[PDB]
Amino acid sequence: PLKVEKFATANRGNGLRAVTPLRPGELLFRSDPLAYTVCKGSRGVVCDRCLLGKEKLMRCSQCRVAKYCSAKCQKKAWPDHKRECKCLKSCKPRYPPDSVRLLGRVVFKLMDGAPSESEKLYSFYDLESNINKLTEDRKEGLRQLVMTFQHFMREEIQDASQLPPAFDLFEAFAKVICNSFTICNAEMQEVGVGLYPSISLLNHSCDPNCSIVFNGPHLLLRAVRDIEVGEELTICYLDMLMTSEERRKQLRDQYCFECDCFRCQTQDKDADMLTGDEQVWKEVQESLKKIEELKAHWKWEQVLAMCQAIISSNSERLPDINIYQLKVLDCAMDACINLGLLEEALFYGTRTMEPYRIFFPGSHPVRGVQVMKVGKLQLHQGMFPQAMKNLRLAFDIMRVTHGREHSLIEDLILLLEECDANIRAS
Ligand SMILES: O=C(Nc1ccccc1)OC[C@H](CN1CCCCC1)OC(=O)Nc1ccccc1
Ligand SMILES: C[S@@+](CC[C@H](N)C(=O)[O-])C[C@H]1O[C@@H](n2cnc3c(N)ncnc32)[C@H](O)[C@@H]1O
Ligand SMILES: [Zn+2]
Ligand SMILES: [Zn+2]
Ligand SMILES: [Zn+2]
Repeated sequence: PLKVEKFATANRGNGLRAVTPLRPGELLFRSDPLAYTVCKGSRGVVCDRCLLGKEKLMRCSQCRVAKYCSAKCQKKAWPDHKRECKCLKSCKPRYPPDSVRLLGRVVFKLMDGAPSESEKLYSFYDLESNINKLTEDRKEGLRQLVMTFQHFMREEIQDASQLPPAFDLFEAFAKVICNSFTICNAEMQEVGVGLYPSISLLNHSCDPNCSIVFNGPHLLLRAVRDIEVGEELTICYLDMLMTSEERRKQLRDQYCFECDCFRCQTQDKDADMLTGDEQVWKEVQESLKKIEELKAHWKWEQVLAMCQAIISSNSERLPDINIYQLKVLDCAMDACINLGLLEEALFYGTRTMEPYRIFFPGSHPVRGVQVMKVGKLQLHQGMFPQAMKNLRLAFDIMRVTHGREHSLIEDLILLLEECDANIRAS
């Protein structure tokens, strides 16, 4: 018996609503992807199957593009990699955009695979394409993706008989644009992209009542507020550290809608997000383009050097609640963690704590993980009472956002048991 059901909304297409009253932390749906792939920057850094980094990955001998953490993942990935391997090999120096590799896997799954549990509530066939709202600029880009797909896939797909019935590649890429999910690892680093068609029933809110979290490629959907029978379920499609004008642009460009929520009507939090000298934060926003590019490719030493030049600039500095300053602090913390610079990581991480409390209200998995990183940093440096407070705070958030079905709770319970034994050892 499901706790959620598809319905037709008044003005935003299909959606999902509660069948029964829901409480914070309640598991609503869980799903493997219909199709997924590793992202550009993480290719060769994380396992194509389980999306975990190992220090040394094994490559597929035939294409030498797919890489794996273990014989177990390489062998289990083979049915879903079989046909793309052909194409990646044939096009050896060329690597396709992520969306093209993704759609390749969609087609092979729908052609060769049994009906997917991911499509239980709503199928790839059903997905919104927004084709009557696409701008001419967007259509041109989709036509290029179609031609890229035809080129990449030519070893395996030559005619329409190798696509699902009446499959239209232009429409399929239109669906991919507004229905792709960014898969994050346990540390909330972007590592993959996937389609989860039942989860695509959820409409957007800038102040949502549900949240998704990833455990490898597996997706958990949880309530993060009380929800009444019949109430629409929403998730936030967007990074929380964005102004209403930034959200407007992305929701128009990627999802073809105008957001009517209270936060957009009132520019909620915009003023605080943009405090400090605007010439300084325009420069930092510009620099973040390279910093985030370096981060997506796991280039931690280069990330840290660019962030230090901002955080400890000789020139004017920004308040930590400024969102571009805050993003730099977060990138610097993660770089220090992965570089083993744990004292410097704690300094940057502690500074993000109050801004994260403000900008991630209620129960948000990004804040839960950030607090857990800070508590873990405090535990490794012997600050047991403060670590214990932050690890317990992380648990209060992540019991709602992650839940017992997510492996990171088990890891957090271990830090709580450990840190607690130390306080009681006095
Ligand atoms: O601890 C976690 N994850 C994790 C941690 C917190 C929240 C959410 C997730 O996994 C192990 C992974 C191993 N990592 C070591 C660096 C090189 C790459 C592999 O990173 C870490 O030790 N982190 C870490 C260490 C100290 C303080 C805070 C975080
Ligand atoms: C992931 S799908 C959500 C389900 C979609 N309504 C459907 O019928 O399949 C994303 C699309 O839903 C619509 N949508 C999502 N949130 C919306 C919102 N808050 N207001 C208006 N339309 C929204 C837009 O068409 C968007 O491109
Ligand atoms: Zn693996
Ligand atoms: Zn291969
Ligand atoms: Zn909004």
